[PDB]
Amino acid sequence: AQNTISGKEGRLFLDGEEMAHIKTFEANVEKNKSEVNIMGRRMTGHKTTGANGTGTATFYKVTSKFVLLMMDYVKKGSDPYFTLQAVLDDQSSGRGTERVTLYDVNFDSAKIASLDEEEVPFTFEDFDVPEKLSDTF
Amino acid sequence: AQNTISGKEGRLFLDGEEMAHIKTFEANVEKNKSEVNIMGRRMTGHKTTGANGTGTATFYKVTSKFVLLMMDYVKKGSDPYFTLQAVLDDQSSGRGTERVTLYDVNFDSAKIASLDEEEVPFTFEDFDVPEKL
Repeated sequence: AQNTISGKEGRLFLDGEEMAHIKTFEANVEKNKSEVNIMGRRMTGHKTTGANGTGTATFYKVTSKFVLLMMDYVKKGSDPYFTLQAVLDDQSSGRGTERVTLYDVNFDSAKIASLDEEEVPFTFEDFDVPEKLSDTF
Repeated sequence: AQNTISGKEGRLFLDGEEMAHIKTFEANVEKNKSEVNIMGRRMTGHKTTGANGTGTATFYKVTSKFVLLMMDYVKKGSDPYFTLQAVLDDQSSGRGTERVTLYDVNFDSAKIASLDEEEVPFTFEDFDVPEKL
């Protein structure tokens, strides 16, 4: 419901290579079973490496390279783990503006090769808000 | 992916009572396991009572009655099964324009009481395109 999380303009890196300037994206930390407030205490706190969840996001541009890359992946019939590192867009501004990373976000290869709708599903295995941003500006 | 389904202006009935003029809605027949083309042959054909799936939809207006009704439901901690009967919006127009019903669509009570975002989730247990229009 409101246990959501989203951020403006971001980039996802496959083991180091930037591979898509992904725009608006919005995830959802899953609130499952015995765990009071998973999200609350991850943005601000030490907790289980949980923060696993589902989500959706739309890409801005698509590099041929990337597509072809993804193809070689779906060929081997596997889905890779990219790391999506964007800019948080919480308007509440409980603080200011920090970077959000989504460890192990993961889409269906094919679904990506098909990029050339735009809202693609994906499932990160952990989320994070490590640093603030453009200090003093 | 494209195994989607959606329809313009619709209405969901709880055992006979209309309870929300739900606008745009968009479901997703789940393609699971041993089952070639589930959807394809349900719109046009006899098949398993499957066509179970997940989806999303946004409501147009919300009757206080309904909200309060839903509240009495979440009270008893249960989620009721509504029948969403809308008008199909397939632009391809393989035929024309038919009604689409979503047997046993079901949202989270609370989620609905909270109506007074708008895209609410729900999980029908079967879909259908019975008549034209």
